[PDB]
Amino acid sequence: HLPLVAAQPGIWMAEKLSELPSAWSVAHYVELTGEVDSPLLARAVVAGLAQADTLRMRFTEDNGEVWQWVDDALTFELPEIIDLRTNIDPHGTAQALMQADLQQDLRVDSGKPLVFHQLIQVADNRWYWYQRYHHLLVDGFSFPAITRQIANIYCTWLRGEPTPASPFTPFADVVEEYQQYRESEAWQRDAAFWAEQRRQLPPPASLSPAPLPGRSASADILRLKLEFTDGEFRQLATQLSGVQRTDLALALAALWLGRLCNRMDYAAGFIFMRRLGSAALTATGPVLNVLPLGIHIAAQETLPELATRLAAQLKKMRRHQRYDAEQIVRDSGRAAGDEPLFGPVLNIKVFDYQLDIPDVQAQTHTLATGPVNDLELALFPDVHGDLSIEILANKQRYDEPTLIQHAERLKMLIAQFAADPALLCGDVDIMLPGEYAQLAQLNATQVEIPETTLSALVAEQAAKTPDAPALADARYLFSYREMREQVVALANLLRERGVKPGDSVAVALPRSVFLTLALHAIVEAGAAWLPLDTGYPDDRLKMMLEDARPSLLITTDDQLPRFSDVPNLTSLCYNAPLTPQGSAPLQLSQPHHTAYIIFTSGSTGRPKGVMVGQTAIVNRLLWMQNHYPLTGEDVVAQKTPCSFDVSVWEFFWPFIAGAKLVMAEPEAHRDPLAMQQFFAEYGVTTTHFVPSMLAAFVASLTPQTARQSCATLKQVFCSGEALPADLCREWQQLTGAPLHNLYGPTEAAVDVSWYPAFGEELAQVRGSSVPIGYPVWNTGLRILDAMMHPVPPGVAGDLYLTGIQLAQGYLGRPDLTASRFIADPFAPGERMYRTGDVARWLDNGAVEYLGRSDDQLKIRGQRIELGEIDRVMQALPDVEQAVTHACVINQAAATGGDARQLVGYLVSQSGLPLDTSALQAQLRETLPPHMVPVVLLQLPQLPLSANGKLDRKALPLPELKAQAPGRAPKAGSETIIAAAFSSLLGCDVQDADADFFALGGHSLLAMKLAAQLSRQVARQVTPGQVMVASTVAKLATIIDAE
Ligand SMILES: *P(=O)(O)OCC(C)(C)[C@@H](O)C(=O)NCCC(=O)NCCS[C@@H](CS(=O)(=O)NC[C@H]1O[C@@H](n2cnc3c(N)ncnc32)[C@H](O)[C@@H]1O)[C@@H](N)CO
Repeated sequence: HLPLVAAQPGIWMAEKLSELPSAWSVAHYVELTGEVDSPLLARAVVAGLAQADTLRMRFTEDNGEVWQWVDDALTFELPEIIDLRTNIDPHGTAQALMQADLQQDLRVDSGKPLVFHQLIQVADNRWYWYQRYHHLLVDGFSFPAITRQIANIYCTWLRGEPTPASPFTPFADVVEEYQQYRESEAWQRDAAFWAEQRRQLPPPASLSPAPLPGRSASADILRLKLEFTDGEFRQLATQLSGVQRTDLALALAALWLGRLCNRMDYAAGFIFMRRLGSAALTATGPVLNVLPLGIHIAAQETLPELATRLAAQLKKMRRHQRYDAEQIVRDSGRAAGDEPLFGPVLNIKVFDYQLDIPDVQAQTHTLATGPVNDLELALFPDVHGDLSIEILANKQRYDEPTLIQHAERLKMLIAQFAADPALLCGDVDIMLPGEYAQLAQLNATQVEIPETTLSALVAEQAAKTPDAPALADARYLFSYREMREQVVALANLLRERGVKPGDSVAVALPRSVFLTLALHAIVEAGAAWLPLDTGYPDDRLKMMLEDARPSLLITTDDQLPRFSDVPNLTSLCYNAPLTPQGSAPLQLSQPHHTAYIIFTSGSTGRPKGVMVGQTAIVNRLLWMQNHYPLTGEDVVAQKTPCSFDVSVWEFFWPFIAGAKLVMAEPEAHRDPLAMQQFFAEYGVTTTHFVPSMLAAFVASLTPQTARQSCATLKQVFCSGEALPADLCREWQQLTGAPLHNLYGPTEAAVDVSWYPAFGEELAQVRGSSVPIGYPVWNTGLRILDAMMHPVPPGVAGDLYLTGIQLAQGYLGRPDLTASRFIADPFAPGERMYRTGDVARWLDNGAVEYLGRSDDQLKIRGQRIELGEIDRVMQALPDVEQAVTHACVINQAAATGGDARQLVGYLVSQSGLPLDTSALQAQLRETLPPHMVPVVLLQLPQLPLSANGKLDRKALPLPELKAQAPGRAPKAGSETIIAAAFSSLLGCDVQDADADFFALGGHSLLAMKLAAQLSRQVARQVTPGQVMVASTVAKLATIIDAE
């Protein structure tokens, strides 16, 4: 007969998507104490339930439409009394009988009845009266009213008086109220208001770092209840007495949640009961609206200013409360399980209701309030000045003990405002005593080290072990003495061509023993080396050389025709040993010199060079040799490309300990089969992987091949991406070789924190990723909120780094240096590096990585600034706008590791169609290859959220079906290869010009392809050949070559 109204349409969609038996059935019991006429109260329950028209409501699926009608024909249960008294000993057997009622399938569709009562005690001078309703029939405001009426009927009968009349308005009058309201000018006014609220609304925020669930949250929750006995709230309200008590508790709760969210602007929910003023006041159905409230903490405001602007908005919201929140959702693009508009939910309405049966005490006890997806906070400031609260919390996102600590923080804020009502919102602190002390000991990493040099340490160790093998590759082997002879000769040669202390020397060499010699010789001259990836395009190397102004480029003879264009550069070809002339040190390098300059992607469109002090890298390497000692039975794998800071400890750490360093062949760092042959062939004990590569390498193994190639490993390090716990566990199962997690941006000296990723320590990680852990020597980790206060354990903050390991700064960019190397407010005169990483302290002191606060990404461990690509794309002709976006194009390629690929979105200035294939060709002239987007898509306009910012979630993925098919694949290699693409990409490939990377392949997936093709033909095909020949037709011609 009638449509679902008010809270029902929201409650309906919410259960359709729920995946639990009774997430939407409210239930509770009342604890009656004394003599009770149970058969009469049974009778009273029946008469009471008849007076609530909404309890006989029946529903039907009207081909999508949903309709309700009250069955005046339905007759009610008499409740069953249960004699469980002098039976089983516990009265928790009754609590089991109640808890068991809610494990049934009580959803509408189950066809079970939606209301249930029964009487239990069974007369132990006490009684448990149990009640459950589906939340489509009842608010938290009407079921205590229904109970009171059953108790009124009961009490009346005892007096010998006729059954009381119903106090209940028909719920139908409510339907008319909204059916008349939805067809009214106030609907158009209310829609317009909430649409402005959406444009201005801050994003959701939660104390849990995990993303907010839009569906299927548990109706079993934590239900904390806390009373504040300190009376500092009493002294607070009376010391202001302009705020309206409730307003004060709200503003405190807003400061408290903002501090736990690490947000100064966030969206929370607020509960309007919608009873007064409505025909619903006396109806029994659910009329209840949780509405979005935009919280804006202002650091410069006082606490009553916060209360005032909040109440102003709550007043304004109250005027428009009739607009169902559910309607706001579909007004926004979001629909059906999409991310919520707010996280926490604030509330003032009561926690219990009373019953006055004569000579009988009654106590309600709540069992199911309904699901809470995140966290909900009820505030009760009494007229007598005490304060109490009730926290409801998702059982998957929180636990009781930490919630108690946070609430004690809420007592601390109250105590702090009690002592200073003029206290600003920004000067308040939620650090418990002894928490700040505990973070002190964690940063107490002071280890006194003498002033020294790489060149010093290397020379000192070659004096100890002249004849121990030091440096080898396929073609050469050098003792520590023979090594120092070649270092000192090249360093003398470098001075003959002008390299002086303080200079830069750029290095563009293939991987051999001579790469290492070149670096040791440069530091020996007192210069700093600058590594060039010759895989970068010509135009980009010109930038780095023009910016760093190196005195000298060391290269090979066939590479310098690329550099004939650079003006005023001097080159040296180095690819064979020099006549020795002793091994004495030159003693030219000094602790304040720069040791090296590694460039990194920079937001402005132009890479920036990070300059690292000689002392900062000495600290890093002496610390490693204390924490993971090497002994010269060790063999270290030079596997990492020289343009990534990780290579530095590979180039230098073995030689300060006496161990051997062995060079891998070129391109072997990206071919997991080649690494297996490498490690076994040289008996490697020590090496490094990026987590994405560890994954590809694990995937290349079985236990037997693991025992054959990794048998010699003793120490493996991992860094540059979040290290997932389960990956470490697969590694432990294959090799038993200890594995360690290291963290650090280039702007400190390679790594500032460590953590064990094996053994007992790994067996304790309950999280998805391994902690980044603990500071190295002379290094501190600061985790600070947006106001640069320190954050307590468990709360997300911005990570800052301190100590001697900090970089000298950005090459030639004193503004960017000032931006990121900021003054440490906790150590005046000292700097502190702003990482851009978000992180939190775990309860054992270790730090957990959580994400970035900016547009920097680690695609497969390699650092990219989406801004760099954006600005380069916008410089292309007829490109007005350009947005780079990282995404997983093809879920079948997410075998493991980071599977993201870069996608450019372009809007043309002219509005004409753009030659995206030519534009992407052009980008390969400017950008390093891993920074060219694999797909460029042109859009008529960029998709925008309600606030006007970019809506990446609306950005269309690339189609796996090209609209312009090419030649079908020819018999032979092309047919094979097509098939292999299909095997790994998960779609049929019948196009010879299909692009492995455009179809969602990535370099880790290329490593699996190369192995598979190398089986399906006798000949080898390298993963590097899949990079170059991106397509079927190109990849075929490479293996058909005769
Ligand atoms: P395909 O051709 O697309 O890929 C093929 C392969 C995998 C072979 C290719 O991707 C490859 O050769 N990759 C090697 C990547 C690599 O070695 N990268 C440099 C190491 S990271 C560097 C610091 S950094 O500034 O570049 N970025 C630091 C930054 O990264 C995050 N981070 C580092 N360590 C972390 C841990 N342990 N957990 C969580 N996050 C971590 C942070 O965001 C940090 O600011 C080195 N200092 C790192 O050791």
